[PDB]
Amino acid sequence: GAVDFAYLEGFAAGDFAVVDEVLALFREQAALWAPMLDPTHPGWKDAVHTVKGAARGVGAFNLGEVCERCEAGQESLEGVRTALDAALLDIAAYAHEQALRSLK
Repeated sequence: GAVDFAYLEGFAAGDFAVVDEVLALFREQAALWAPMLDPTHPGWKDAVHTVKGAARGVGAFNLGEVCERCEAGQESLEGVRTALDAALLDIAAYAHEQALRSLK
């Protein structure tokens, strides 16, 4: 589990409309900033900072840590990218599960 969905559900006070909103916002931020996670893109540092906060906002605590370590020179941008992949994997799957639940 990359994402602590209990954290996000608490942020939402258990309301799935708010969970759905926040997940969609995170995916939007990821789409904006992830292309900058490349040492040859001058956005990279701002991207790591922004991802770090978005991550901690939604319960992707491991991603947040990886970003903090990258800022400390202890992790690569590749490590941030693969942590971001795991958080997106989780988030997309949670959204899918909600849809499946509504169906069955």
